Amino acid sequence: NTIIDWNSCTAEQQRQLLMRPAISASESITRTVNDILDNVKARGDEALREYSAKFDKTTVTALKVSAEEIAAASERLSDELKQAMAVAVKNIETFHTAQKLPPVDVETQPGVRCQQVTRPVASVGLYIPGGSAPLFSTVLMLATPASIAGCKKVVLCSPPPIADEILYAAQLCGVQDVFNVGGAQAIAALAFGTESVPKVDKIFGPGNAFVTEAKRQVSQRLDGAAIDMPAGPSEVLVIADSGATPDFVASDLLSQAEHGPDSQVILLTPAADMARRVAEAVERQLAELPRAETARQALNASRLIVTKDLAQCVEISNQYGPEHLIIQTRNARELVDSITSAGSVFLGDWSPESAGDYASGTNHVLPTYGYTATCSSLGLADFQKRMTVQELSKEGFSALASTIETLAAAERLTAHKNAVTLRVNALKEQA
Amino acid sequence: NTIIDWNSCTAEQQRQLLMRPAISASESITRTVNDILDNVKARGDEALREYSAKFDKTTVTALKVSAEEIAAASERLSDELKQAMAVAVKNIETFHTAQKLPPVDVETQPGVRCQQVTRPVASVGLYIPGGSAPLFSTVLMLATPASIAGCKKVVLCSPPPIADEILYAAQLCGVQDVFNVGGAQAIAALAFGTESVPKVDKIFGPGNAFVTEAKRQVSQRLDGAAIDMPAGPSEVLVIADSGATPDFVASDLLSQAEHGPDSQVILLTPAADMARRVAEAVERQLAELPRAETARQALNASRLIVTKDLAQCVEISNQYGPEHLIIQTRNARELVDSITSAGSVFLGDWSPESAGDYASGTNHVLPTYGYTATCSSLGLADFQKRMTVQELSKEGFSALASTIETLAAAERLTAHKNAVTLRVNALKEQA
Repeated sequence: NTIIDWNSCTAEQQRQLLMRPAISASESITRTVNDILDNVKARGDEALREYSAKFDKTTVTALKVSAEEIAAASERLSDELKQAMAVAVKNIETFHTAQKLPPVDVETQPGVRCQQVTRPVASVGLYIPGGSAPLFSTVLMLATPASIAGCKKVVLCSPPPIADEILYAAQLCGVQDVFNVGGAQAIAALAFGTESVPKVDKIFGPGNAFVTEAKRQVSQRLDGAAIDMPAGPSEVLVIADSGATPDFVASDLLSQAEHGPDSQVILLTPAADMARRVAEAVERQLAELPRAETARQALNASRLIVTKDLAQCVEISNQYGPEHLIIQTRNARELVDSITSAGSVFLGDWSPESAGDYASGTNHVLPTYGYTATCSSLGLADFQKRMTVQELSKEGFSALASTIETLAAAERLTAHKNAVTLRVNALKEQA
Repeated sequence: NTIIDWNSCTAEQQRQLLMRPAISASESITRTVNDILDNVKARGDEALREYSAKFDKTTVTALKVSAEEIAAASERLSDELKQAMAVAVKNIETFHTAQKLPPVDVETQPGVRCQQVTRPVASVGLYIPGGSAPLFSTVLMLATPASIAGCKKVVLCSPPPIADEILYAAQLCGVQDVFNVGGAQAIAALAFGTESVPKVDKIFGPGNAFVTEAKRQVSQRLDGAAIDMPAGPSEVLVIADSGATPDFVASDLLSQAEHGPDSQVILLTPAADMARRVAEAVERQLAELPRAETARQALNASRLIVTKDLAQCVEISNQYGPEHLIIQTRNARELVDSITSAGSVFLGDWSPESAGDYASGTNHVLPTYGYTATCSSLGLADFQKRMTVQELSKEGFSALASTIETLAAAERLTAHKNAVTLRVNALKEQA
């Protein structure tokens, strides 16, 4: 609860206020993660079961959860929960289906036909964390687009025992195989494959430090697999004007704060009275949270910044590029065209972060830690690839032949040039 | 050494024929490059000039190429060459402009508006190698989509002295700044920024072992920059049936072979007679190449494979996922629907690889070394980001509230749930 007046700040203080946590990729975390990966690649299920005996100690037998276990889990859930997941899946499906790239098919010049088509990533592995609270919503976010893309194989790993909600979500979204393996070992299992877990082309979904280091390592190994995106501390940046409701602002700052102790929570507002009221609201609301140590920790790094005007709020946000940008201003919609970097944007007073995290239809797997500079929100595109196709007719080729010969010759690529000459001469003979 | 009959091979030999040689990198190069990157970030232009002094005959002075130097270079080029580059850029521009994503704007349910909009990557840097032969075509392939995407800053680095062709291509495509810096130092200057070189968000363009290692390193450093794609040996796979012309097939195999000594060159054909005729044509054409040493080297790893039929050719190619796929068969277009993995596909007798490398309009920067499994041909998308936006109206929020509360409660994310309750209660108070 200490308001920062942006324009009273020296230039240095301003730079420091927008910095992100320095990375602490423990050489021990990298060492442990590397031994885990090598071990899993070298010994498969044997190594997996060993880690099962140590960590979380659940003594796994069959890595694959059976259809019977999934059916039993599904029967235990309430109809209220099942129906809410269905609303969410429907909206997530609607939004992601609308992302299908329309056909690209054009003749750049007569007889020179260029196309861009799409093909699904053949095999994808989804990761879901464990813990006492089940993060089943991520299953909906990952499995739905994979399904829409037409991915042939879709599997999922989560630390055992896997919660009923996660099993039901997986079945609901067509996940084919669910495996009792978590952490770095799960990522290694998906990247290299084992006797039970298939080697997949791409791995999706965030996790703890070990999971993050694992996804990092396998993405760089030739014998590994591609990953959806780099990771880092999560972030929320709320822009609030004088007409905002302090409790609504506070509720979103706390929604982000409970995500993890390293979460970055930032408010930008042109009114000191708004910052003060939000600070008070945050304090009152925090007092009502039962599991609040995580949020309390994240709030230690929060910044409630008073700017001189809305223009400065936009300028600061664009420089930062927040994972989640929440615009609680009376002209939110009008500001969208000016936002140049953010993972997901929430507009107005009735678009809580919670709406996007669970059921509006947008994806909650987003770039953070500054990766918004070049990465996008997870979407259909991440489960597919663009393939180029071209066909030149005799006429098209003939019209472009001299141009190609000239360019190849200037680059001194003789074989490239001769590929054209051979064809030009064959066409002359047949004319 | 000559013709491989696929079905005569053992299952193990078949798997080996589709493998890619694996080579990573020497500790020596990794060290050398890490030191260059650290020195450039720490000491800027001073470090760049020190590097230049050690390698160039004449130490670099102005790091930025002047408008005058660019103008003098343009004046020396022939009208023929300038006209050829204009045709190429026009076609590249047409195909890439056709890749613009249409608007994604949908109400998943009444009052719940979700959109996906695009924003450009703000600053991009392009790297172009030097050498005796000017590889200026890559400038057209990179700078054109950057312009279409609306990237605010587009700069280029190339080892001095930079050939007139590269300078003209840069100016033609709107590159703002061109810098006299090459190798790993250039990659570091773009990734970190120096007094003269702007720090860019993403770096495009392939290069030698040092450039490749520098791109790998900066892509993994939080203080670095993103890169277009991982690198590796290039590849061509031609599927040819009995109606193909041996010299045309051979010309495309040699076009790829001259790209580099590590290029993978593969022919799949149902006809042993075709394979023999192609092998002979390759030998005869190779003899006419001025500087055939690189092509000869790549050809030692070539595989001319005879299959049972075209369906088997498709099965093999799909398992491999070639960078470039050339289909010289009667019904080439019909086979495309069954192709599941390939960077760029060329159809029929008049679609030489050279056409796509230079002027049909498709991009020649493509995934290889197996990255076709999840990566796409470079396109407009690589110069931009997808950003999602959502706005719920009072009505839309009210209709979705219970669903969000249910899901948040099930995940035990109390703040996420309270964010909803606070708004529901505010609305009741209002009416």
